[PDB]
Amino acid sequence: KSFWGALEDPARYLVTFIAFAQIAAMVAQYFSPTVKGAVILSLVWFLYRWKTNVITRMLSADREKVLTLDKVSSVGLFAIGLMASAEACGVAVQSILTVGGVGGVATAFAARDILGNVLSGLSMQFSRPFSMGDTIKAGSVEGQVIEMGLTTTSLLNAEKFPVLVPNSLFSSQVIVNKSRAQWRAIASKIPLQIDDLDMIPQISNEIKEMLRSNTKVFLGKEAPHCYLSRVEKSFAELTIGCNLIRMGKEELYNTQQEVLLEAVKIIKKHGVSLGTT
Amino acid sequence: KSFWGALEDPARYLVTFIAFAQIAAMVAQYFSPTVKGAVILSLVWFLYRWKTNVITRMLSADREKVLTLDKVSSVGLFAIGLMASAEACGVAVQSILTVGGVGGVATAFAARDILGNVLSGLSMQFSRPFSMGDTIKAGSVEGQVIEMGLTTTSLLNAEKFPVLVPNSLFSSQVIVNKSRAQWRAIASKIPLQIDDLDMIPQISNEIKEMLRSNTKVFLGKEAPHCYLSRVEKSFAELTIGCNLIRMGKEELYNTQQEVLLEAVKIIKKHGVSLGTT
Amino acid sequence: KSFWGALEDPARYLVTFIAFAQIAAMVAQYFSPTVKGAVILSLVWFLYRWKTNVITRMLSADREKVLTLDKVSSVGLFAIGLMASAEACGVAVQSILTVGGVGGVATAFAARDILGNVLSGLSMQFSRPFSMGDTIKAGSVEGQVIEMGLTTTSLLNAEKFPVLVPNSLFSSQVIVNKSRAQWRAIASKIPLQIDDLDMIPQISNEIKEMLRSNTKVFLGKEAPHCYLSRVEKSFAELTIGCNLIRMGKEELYNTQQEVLLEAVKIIKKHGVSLGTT
Amino acid sequence: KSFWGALEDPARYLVTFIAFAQIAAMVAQYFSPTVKGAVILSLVWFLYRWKTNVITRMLSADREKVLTLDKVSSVGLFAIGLMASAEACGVAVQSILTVGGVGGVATAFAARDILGNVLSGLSMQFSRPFSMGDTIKAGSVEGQVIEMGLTTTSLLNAEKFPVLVPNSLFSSQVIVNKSRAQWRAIASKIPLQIDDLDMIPQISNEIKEMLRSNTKVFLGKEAPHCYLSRVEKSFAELTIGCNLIRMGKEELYNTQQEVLLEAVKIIKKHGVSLGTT
Amino acid sequence: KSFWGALEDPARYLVTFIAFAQIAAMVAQYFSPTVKGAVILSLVWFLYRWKTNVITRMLSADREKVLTLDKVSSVGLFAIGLMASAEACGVAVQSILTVGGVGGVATAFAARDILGNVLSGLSMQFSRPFSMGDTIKAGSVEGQVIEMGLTTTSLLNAEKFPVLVPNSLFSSQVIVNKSRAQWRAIASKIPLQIDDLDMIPQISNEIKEMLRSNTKVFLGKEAPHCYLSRVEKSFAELTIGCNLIRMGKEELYNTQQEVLLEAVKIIKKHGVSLGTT
Amino acid sequence: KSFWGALEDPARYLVTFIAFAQIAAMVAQYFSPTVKGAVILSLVWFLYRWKTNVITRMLSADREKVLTLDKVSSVGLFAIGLMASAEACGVAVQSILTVGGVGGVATAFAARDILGNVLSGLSMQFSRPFSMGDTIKAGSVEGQVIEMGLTTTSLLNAEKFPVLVPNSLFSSQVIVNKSRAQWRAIASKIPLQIDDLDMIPQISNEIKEMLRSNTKVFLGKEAPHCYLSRVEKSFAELTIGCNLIRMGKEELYNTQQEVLLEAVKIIKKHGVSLGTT
Amino acid sequence: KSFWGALEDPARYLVTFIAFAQIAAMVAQYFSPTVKGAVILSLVWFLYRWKTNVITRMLSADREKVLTLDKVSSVGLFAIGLMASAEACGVAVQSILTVGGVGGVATAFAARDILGNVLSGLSMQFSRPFSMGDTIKAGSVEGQVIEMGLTTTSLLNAEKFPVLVPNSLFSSQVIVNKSRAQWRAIASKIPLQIDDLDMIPQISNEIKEMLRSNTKVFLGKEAPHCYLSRVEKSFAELTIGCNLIRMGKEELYNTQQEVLLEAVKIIKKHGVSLGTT
Repeated sequence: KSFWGALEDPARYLVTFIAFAQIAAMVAQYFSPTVKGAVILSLVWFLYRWKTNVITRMLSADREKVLTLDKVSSVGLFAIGLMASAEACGVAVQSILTVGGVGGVATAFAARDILGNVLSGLSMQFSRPFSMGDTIKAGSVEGQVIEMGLTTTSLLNAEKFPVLVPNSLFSSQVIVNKSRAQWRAIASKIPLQIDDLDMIPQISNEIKEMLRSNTKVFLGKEAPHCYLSRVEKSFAELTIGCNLIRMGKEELYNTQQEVLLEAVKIIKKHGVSLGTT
Repeated sequence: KSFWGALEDPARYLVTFIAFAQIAAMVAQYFSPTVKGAVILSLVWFLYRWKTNVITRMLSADREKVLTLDKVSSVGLFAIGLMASAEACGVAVQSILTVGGVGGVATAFAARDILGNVLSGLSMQFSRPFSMGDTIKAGSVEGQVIEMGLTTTSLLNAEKFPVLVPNSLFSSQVIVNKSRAQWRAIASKIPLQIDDLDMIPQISNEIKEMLRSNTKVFLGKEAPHCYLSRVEKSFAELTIGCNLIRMGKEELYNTQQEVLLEAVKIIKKHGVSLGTT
Repeated sequence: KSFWGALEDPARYLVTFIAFAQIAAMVAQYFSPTVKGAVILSLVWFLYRWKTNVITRMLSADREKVLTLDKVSSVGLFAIGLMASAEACGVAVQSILTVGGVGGVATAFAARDILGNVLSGLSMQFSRPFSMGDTIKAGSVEGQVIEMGLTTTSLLNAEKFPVLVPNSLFSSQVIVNKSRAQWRAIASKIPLQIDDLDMIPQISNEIKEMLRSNTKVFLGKEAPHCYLSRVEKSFAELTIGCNLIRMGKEELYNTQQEVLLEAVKIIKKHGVSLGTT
Repeated sequence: KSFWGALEDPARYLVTFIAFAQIAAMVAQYFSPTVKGAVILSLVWFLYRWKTNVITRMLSADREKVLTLDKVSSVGLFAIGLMASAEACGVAVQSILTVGGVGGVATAFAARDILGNVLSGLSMQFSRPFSMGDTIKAGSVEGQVIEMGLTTTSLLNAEKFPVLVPNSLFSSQVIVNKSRAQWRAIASKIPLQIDDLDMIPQISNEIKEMLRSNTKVFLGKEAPHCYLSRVEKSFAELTIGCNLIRMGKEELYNTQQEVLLEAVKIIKKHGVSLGTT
Repeated sequence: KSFWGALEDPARYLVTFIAFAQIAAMVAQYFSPTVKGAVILSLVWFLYRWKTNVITRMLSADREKVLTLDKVSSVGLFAIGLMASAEACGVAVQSILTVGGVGGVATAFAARDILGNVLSGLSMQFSRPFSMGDTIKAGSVEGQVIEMGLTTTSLLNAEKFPVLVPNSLFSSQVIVNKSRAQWRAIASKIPLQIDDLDMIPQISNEIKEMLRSNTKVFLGKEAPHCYLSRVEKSFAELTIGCNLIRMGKEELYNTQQEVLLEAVKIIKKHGVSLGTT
Repeated sequence: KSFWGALEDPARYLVTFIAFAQIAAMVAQYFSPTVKGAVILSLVWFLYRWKTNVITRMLSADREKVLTLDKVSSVGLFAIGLMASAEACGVAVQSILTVGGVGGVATAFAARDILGNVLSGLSMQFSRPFSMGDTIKAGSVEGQVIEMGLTTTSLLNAEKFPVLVPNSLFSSQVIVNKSRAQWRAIASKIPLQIDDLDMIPQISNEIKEMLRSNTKVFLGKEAPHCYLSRVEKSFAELTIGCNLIRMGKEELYNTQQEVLLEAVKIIKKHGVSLGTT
Repeated sequence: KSFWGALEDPARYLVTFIAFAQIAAMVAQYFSPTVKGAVILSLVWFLYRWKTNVITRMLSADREKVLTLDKVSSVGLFAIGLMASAEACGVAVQSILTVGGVGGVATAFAARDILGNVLSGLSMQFSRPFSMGDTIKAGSVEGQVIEMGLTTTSLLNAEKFPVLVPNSLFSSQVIVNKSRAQWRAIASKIPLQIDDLDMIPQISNEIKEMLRSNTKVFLGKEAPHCYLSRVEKSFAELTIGCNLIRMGKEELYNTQQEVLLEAVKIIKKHGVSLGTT
């Protein structure tokens, strides 16, 4: 019915048997082998009893999980029970133990991925690299964290599909956390159709001025830049860039578009025109 | 005929032999080695009997599977039977045990893929990453789940061919579940042939308005966007995007086409024309 | 001459020697070491006899295979015979056993590919992923199965060359079976030179109608689609697709060509013309 | 309450039990097995006591970390306690020890990544390859170091997102330290539309002169170069380059732009014009 | 001088020593250790004698191979001789045996490639994937087999250079045998400049007729095909293909050219012209 | 204070204890276990003393390195001290030894990279592949050697940044030494716009003559070449090349430019003009 | 001074000590442990003496190599000496042996590359794949062999830089030997601007005739070919090829240029002109 009975039946059987053997030998002397064999067989029987009542108990309340557990647990204890009494009796100890050992690391290397996922899940619960809702990018996958488990994490990628990442990928690869950034950084390239480069400096400086007198820019770490990155026949390329304050994602788009339009306005104000890549 | 006879013949032979040896020694004292050898040889014979009857029993009802099982099982017990009585007799114990051990992990590393498939099949029956009929994408393969087994899953890919994926690929790679998405997300790029960028803001805003007053859009998480992503000589590129409600797959196509046509309509309404990439 | 003599010579020699030793000790007491050494050396001699007669017997009936087997078997039993009597005599047991053990897993890791091929061949005879004549695609190779063995499969690829695939590639990679498909799926893209997109809907719908009133289409799972996938200056791209009934391979080509011609006919009927990618 | 009680309860119980057993045997002789079993069980109980009070003590002051530690520590000592008394009692020693050993290296190979991160963190604290604030580039990631830990380093990449690099990537890959450079090096390519190559030498030499009479160049290691790298129909390509003094990052941009403009000025002074790639 | 003397000197020394020790102990009792030490040292000396005589014998007839063999064999027996008498004497048995064991698998993993080549050479002599003169393609290499060895195969590639392929590449990769094909297969694509697609069917059918009334085609498995694979503005693409009978390599070229010219003739007969990709 | 005291305190304690035990047993006989336990515990205490004195001594003179060493050394000896007295006392020997062994190779495989770096550093100090100042190229990295250590080498790459290469990359990859070359080799391709190929031979020969009558060419190994590599409509491509004497890096550029200009001069002298790729 | 003294001091000390102990026990009986400890410590001292004398002897004649050897040898014998007397004394045998064993395979896997290089160097001295001066191509590297060692080979690549290839790359990759070819093979493609393909056969045949009546062609294996590989609007592509006799490298260039010019001559003789790819 419970653990109490599952113990008190084998315990009483074992005490009965050893008390029998004691007065079977006192009034040919293999008390130790028989007693050890009885102890081994009795608790093999006891955990069989305990296993059955446990997986009968939660079947008395996620169902195929329970018999998957039942069958896996039955195989496991069949294995150990066979090993243990083969060792208690003394018949073919090293042979059966060698078979069991090679089966064990067969299973132990075949299960390196499940174990990797579990151990990496624990390591992640220690050093939290992200939390629920953060937009992360792990190697090839990218999205919003929607579920954190022990063997897998669940993301929502750019097409708004739920992705399932095994947790052993967060220990061998870098993780980008797009939700902990304190300032953003934009950079673009504008092509110019220009032959009188004598006004590339002026334009450049003016654009930088525009980027410094613009709200939503961050002048704390790096200054806005706009330099000539390559030149060609009636062609030039300006590389613009700056840092922006911590903003949302529609405001980032609006700021990018606004900076681009103001830069093109400054460019066309000096009589220059855009080029063609 | 059954397990009963397959046990009662070797058991009676063994009891006969040990009872013979007892009065062969009472009225030179190697009772233990001979008794252990008899026990080992008798149950080697007993499982041979049990194996033969079991694979004769289901041959008396998927046939080449049965003798594949028969031959594999015969090799396995030949191996263990040889190890066990070489150990019971005492002749060349460590030599034969070392040979058997190196053969065992030869086989145990050669079989890492079959074991990986089986263990990953079990791990998947615990943490269900998909179910029958879901459209998944695992690494390089993509399709509808049509069969779930213990060592392989079966998909139906985009050309409507049945693919057979070994289950050890669902533990080391990410799984995209295209059937559990609750809202979709579309994004496109429209090129414009425009020289007066002074009307890029207006157009943009109007398009966003259109995307918000459109049924089948989802205004719960992110707002529709339409920003200028790059500019060029009489050329510009608008990046449009939005989220859509949970819809089928022909309605997704219809909505994409409709959004694209309405956007081009708004663009041409402002006197702008499409560009050429 | 046979197994009978190959056993009855060493067996009689061994019985003679042990009977000699018994009355050599009865009328200095190392009966066990000498008897075990005699047993080990006698059956080493017996399997040497058995090996020679077996590979002389099938040489008395695929010939270089036989002496390859002869030499490999001679090396193997030289190894085990050396290990076993070094252990029976008692001279340098652990040294020679360690040498033999490191040689054994040297050989056991060097032979991981042959063992992988054999074990995967067996695993495939259990879970049949294809049969003789099927057109499969395994990773990088594609063709018709023309031979199925235990360590290799033989295909006939697209240039009609016989390919030889090691069977360990069918356990780590996905297998596409192009001969078990129950319906096909075609998809194409048509470019249009169009400036009045006001007739992209009509055209689209008409094409879909054509794809539904066409025999050899399969309306069981997905409906035919034809949507606008991208637009450009006097340019548009229609993505067409449908499912087809289970048909041959020349009928698939004919149906593709027919669908394409009918679609272009519908397109040109509305005054539109094809574009240029 | 503390370590003192957690030791003095099991120590007094053990001393009581051994003193009982001594006069239980003096006035059947298995003093050693029972005493060793008592010692093993007593300190198993003692560290259980010590573990509970330690993880109750820092729960009496970063909380889910504490019970993660509690559960992991409970599993670990359950394992060792089971192994140790199975060995003290003598029941199924080698079987349980083999099970524990295969579980141990299952866990020891599954945890190769966490251990790699920790050991590489230590190795890095010995041979410091960078310090806080340096701009490094490790394999595929690049940014400013913002945090140095034992299992992970934290960078700030080019988009100003915090990246989390596992420390086992700094032992197998090269590390570029962009903050310890003592002089910079710029190089560019200018295309020329020229048919009279008789003035390619002159131009070249003049440009080099310009690069040597420019402040912010470093004439310590290599001389400025400007050579003809390939020629074509009315086309040529000059490859320019030089070293610059240790400067900031906006001054590097300004110097690049200035050198490029001066070079194009020299080129157009000789009646040559820029070409088109 | 020979094996006879190389045995009869150590054998007589050993018999002399054991006969001395017997009457040294009969008229302090460590007969077994000294006798085992003498046996070990004597045959260590005997194989040293045998090794020297053998590699002096074939030096008395490919010379640097002989002393490479001499030095390697001297190192090997120095190793085993040291292990064996350290074990015979009894001084530091487990220490020296552990050193020797870690050296052994250091060497046994360092030599995985040579062993792989040898074992794969044997596996190939069993399942012959090609023979001398066949034109094979193994992974990245392609050519005519000009030599088959035990650790390497020799090919003659397309530039007519001798390539040396390690035999461990024929067990992990697919092998294409271009000399066992029984029929060939050609396929080409012809672009058409056509606006009246109403004659794409006719042309197609006519071409197929041509491919069936052509000798050197194989109508046993698949029928000749010619279908429209994609269409464009005044552009179309016909995909032609057929099977050819088993022919040489200049006849294959001639047949390809002939089929192509006849197809273009049929195309231009219907007033169509070739297009431009 | 020093090693002398750190030894003479535990040595005197141990001698005192063994002298006590001797007359505690002479006037119950477990002299060996207690004496071995005392010896083990005493030198565990002695190296603890020695370790503390050593890492206190160099803290009395690169500081965080010292306590990193202190903590690592404390963990290591805690481990060995626990193993050694668990083995001396006799309580749970095999259990604790198995735990320690699986921890040991966990650490021994986790530290394969640090050990690889150290061993490869030693191997490099034996077979010197480069020296300080040489310009090497190892796999993906290239630059001037500026520091050679035991676990890492330091380079200065093309952008003049200090790179840090782990020394285990110089044992698995090829190393190009650009500072030990004794002659250089240049090669270029010139396109020609030519329709009368009847003067391709002449031009070619003339160019080769020019390359042989040029100082700074090396006529020791290979002769200068200039051949027609491919032809096209009013287009041809000459492939030129030669060897140059051992020269600097600005002289190499000057020689390349000079050879190119002289070749174009010869080409235009024959009425030919350059083509357009 | 030499090996004689380095042996005769420890040998005389050991004989003195054992002779002392014999009459210390004859007139408490631990002769075996003390004698074995003395033997172990004495030869530990003897090889220390021998090591110092040897690396002092070649320091009395490539110097940093000598102390690198000295320190490595001192560490190694410190290790073995510690293991051996810990085993001779009997204090913490299995603990120290386990530590030494895990250190040993840590070192034995960390040194897999050096051992791979050495073993592959030996394997190459057996099966010589090239010799000094041959032009080989191993995987990604190509050049003339200028030095052959035991752990590395030295090449001279196409830029005439000395490359250093680890010898473990010649056992896992294919080796192309460009110096053992007995005939060469050239192949080119000529584009034609042709609309009347009725003269593609004639031209083709004529070209083949030219290739057969040309000296320096090899008509032993394959015949010269020239076939139409693809056609297009006023465009065609002829694929030409043949085998050439064994010639140098400037004669190969001359023959290529000559064949190309003669082919273009034949082409233009038939009124055809070259096309434009």
